[PDB]
Amino acid sequence: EFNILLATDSYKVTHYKQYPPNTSKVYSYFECREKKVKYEETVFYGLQYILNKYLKGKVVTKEKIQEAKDVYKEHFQDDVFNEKGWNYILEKYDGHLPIEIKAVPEGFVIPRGNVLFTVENTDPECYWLTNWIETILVQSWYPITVATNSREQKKILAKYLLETSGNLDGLEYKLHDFGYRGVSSQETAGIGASAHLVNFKGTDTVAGLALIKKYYGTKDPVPGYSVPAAEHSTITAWGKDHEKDAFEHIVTQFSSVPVSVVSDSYDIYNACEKIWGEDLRHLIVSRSTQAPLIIRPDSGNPLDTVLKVLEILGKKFPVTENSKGYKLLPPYLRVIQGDGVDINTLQEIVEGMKQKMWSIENIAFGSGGGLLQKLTRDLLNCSFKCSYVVTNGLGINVFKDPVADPNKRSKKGRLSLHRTPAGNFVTLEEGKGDLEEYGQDLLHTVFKNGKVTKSYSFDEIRKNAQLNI
Amino acid sequence: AEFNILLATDSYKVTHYKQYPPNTSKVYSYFECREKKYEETVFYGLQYILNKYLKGKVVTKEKIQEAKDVYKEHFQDDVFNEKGWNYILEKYDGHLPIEIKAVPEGFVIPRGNVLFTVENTDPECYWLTNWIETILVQSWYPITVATNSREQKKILAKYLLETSGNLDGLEYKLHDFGYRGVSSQETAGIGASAHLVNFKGTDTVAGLALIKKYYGTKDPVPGYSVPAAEHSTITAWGKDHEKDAFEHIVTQFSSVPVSVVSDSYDIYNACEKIWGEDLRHLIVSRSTQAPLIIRPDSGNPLDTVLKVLEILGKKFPVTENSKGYKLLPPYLRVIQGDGVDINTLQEIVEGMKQKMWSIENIAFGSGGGLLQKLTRDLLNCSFKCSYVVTNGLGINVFKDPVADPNKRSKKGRLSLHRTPAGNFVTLEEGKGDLEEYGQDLLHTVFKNGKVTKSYSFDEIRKNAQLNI
Ligand SMILES: O=C(Nc1ccc(CN2C(=O)c3ccccc3C2=O)cc1)N1CC(c2cccnc2)C1
Ligand SMILES: O=C(Nc1ccc(CN2C(=O)c3ccccc3C2=O)cc1)N1CC(c2cccnc2)C1
Repeated sequence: EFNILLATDSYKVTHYKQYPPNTSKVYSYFECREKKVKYEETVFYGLQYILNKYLKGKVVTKEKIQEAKDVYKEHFQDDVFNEKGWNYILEKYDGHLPIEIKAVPEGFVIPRGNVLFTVENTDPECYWLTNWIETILVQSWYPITVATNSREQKKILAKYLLETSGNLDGLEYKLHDFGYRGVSSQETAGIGASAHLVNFKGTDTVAGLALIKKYYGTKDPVPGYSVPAAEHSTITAWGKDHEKDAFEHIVTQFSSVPVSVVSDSYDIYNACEKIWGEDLRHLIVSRSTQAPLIIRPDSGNPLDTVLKVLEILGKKFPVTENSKGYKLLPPYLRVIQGDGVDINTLQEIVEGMKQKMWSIENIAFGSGGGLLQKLTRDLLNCSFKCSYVVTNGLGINVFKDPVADPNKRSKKGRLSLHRTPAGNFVTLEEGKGDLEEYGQDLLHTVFKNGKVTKSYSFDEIRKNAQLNI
Repeated sequence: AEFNILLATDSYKVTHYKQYPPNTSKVYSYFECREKKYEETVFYGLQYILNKYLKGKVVTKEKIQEAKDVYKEHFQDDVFNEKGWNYILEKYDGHLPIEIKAVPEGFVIPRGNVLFTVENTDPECYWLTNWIETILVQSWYPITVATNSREQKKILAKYLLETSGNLDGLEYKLHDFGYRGVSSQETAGIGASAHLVNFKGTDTVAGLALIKKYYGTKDPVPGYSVPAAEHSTITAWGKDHEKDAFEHIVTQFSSVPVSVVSDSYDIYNACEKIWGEDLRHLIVSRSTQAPLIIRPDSGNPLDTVLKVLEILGKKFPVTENSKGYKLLPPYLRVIQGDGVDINTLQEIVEGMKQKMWSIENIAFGSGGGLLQKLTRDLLNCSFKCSYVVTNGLGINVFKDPVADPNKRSKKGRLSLHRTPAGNFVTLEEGKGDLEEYGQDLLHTVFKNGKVTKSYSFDEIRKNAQLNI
């Protein structure tokens, strides 16, 4: 059972005693601060999950106040917990948070250094609450960063797909999520997988399917799809001497559907030349355009291994030249590179495939740790700061401006996001957005006093995150 | 809501029951942190997985139907082992017929060593062993956080010993600041608890409830914190009232330690004029157990610490300890909470020693470097099948990639032993049965939906202790 009173940074428990006396409003905002992947624009995704899972409804109970008071007395070796403040929310509001959250629509692709969401207390007694929930809200850095980095990889794949083949067919099935085991927790898996599924349709991280269904919803049967595939265990269990029988049984069991057969168990080059290219060739050439064999190398240099595999297949199977002049394997034969794949190495493989005249139609990518784990809050400088305060009737525009780091400077006053006359975005500071020079604020109220006031379907998120191309 | 184990694996594993050789009755697999710094790994976090996701009735009629409906759409085919999960529900009342043996939690084991093993206790459930690989491999995260945190405790102990002569207050030298910098609420709890195996200082409150619930301590809480300011509690006063904010906060926390972030506008100015002159009288009057902890939070981490220490040393009396290292007065300390990871901490303790500053003067706060900037590939944490039983024959199975010899896995039934010299060794091919030296260090922790052996967090802390 989750308790919002124990889901903050410990020092925030002490902050109610630190603000200027008679503070009635603490108003804060979140941005991906500005500074070969630059990440100049970000997909805004994941807040709806946090609003629903942690912030809406009766989140304050007498049992939760008692739990927090007893924990923090031991944790601080001092009584410094705001029992009165939390009891006030319980009595006046039936444990519903007197907070208002305004955000940019989910799936929206916004350039760096723009307000993405704002937080403020609706009750003067709860000026301290705005920054209590900073910690839980700042964790939206993760779904944002996964969705942005995955979108950046989609631009790479889309460039090389159109370059080498003239179409963008099956782009949505070119980057497969292999990350379930490589993430820090079961919860991160669902969050991360769901963020990737904003840009792609292929996933092995089953957790992401239920998260979308519960917090976003879709008109579609499933948010994501997978194909039957082998692991080293289902190959090696047959014995070193029976790597052929493993391959033979697997391709026969899944003959009406595409099947990924890991082929590096002992010798990848030997598996492609002797097993697939000769001994089981009659089981390959017969396969459907809707049911191809997907060969999977899983070791060695990703670009080197990819090229050696493809040419072996070029000798043993008929390779056709396409409209652009790029080599194309038969429709029943494809490849998956599911090892050492991140945004950088993905770029190096597709560039190499282009340089050796191979079409990107021939391959798909499998990314785990690089896709959902090897990402930090600093990649996009995801940050939550106080920009405005009301103390004893006087509103003041506040910000930090550290001398040794001007990139750490934050925005001032009440903020708003606007569509510019040239179809771009601008963040207005100091409440200038009230004048509506560039029309209405693009932030909408998504949360107000314990209630989710605006929700997005995963379908409109997907439409919003589409590549301009 | 509610967790469903049938929905808690990599999609392809749903298809493996149809891939294993005909008449397979046992699939035996193991976990290790493969070799080729991190020479020794802290085993921690498996008990959390066992209790939370694997023990008891983890299979229900509703959960089978939930999985079946999903996979039908997910795969565009009815490839799901409904009959196999139904068997577990009927025969074992939804309890997992599995046996997990693991090295005790807190143990410090070198790389390329069996940490835990999994095998099915029913021949109809040969497929179950690797179904749960995905859930078990996630133990990489508490192992890596506990290991990387212990490595930092090693650096801190060495440098604190060379500059002060003692290891006093070591457990409070690396404070967890990672709550906001992690991927989820669950990761925060797991990660914070893993740092707490080595230290006692945390701001990631989620770690306490995990330890209380899954491990337990003699002490009321495993982790402690101090009141501290943030940029918003400073800046809310206005740019011209930084002295007023400071005065207020140090007066409110007059008799307890207090961390005050001082780089809102100008760190050096805040040190030299505000703390150094104007509010100096409010600092020199403080108790040794209630000091002012100055927090810089931007600029080059080493250059900023050295310049801060230089300014404080010109405004407050600095002494030379028994080691001949510069010591600040007991009512004044520093916390470097920005840009701290294993590499930068090392550079900062190095830089201070070279500028004759004692490490008694500083503590570190680490967020993303401590709990987020870590991957499964750091310690090469992997789950591999080493042994199978097919048509009554038991055979040793392994992977040996032609282009990567590091990726070669162990063969057959494994066991972890200690030589009389003290070093660990993994017996392959069932050689453990020859009881060549002592007992197997792997003890049954899980068997048939039941958690068979448990460790307290105090036990884990003892097993995890530094050599010195
Ligand atoms: O390779 C896979 N899956 C797999 C491979 C390729 C594709 C992409 N794709 C299609 O959808 C498709 C449809 C029709 C024709 C061609 C194709 C195609 O090429 C999808 C999944 N694995 C799951 C497994 C894994 C999971 C976790 C960790 N480590 C390993 C290894
Ligand atoms: O600085 C802190 N805490 C803090 C400061 C110093 C210490 C170390 N320490 C002691 O325990 C102690 C006891 C007695 C005397 C001296 C000391 C001392 O020096 C621990 C925590 N912050 C919490 C906050 C933050 C920022 C970002 C993210 N998450 C949280 C900023």
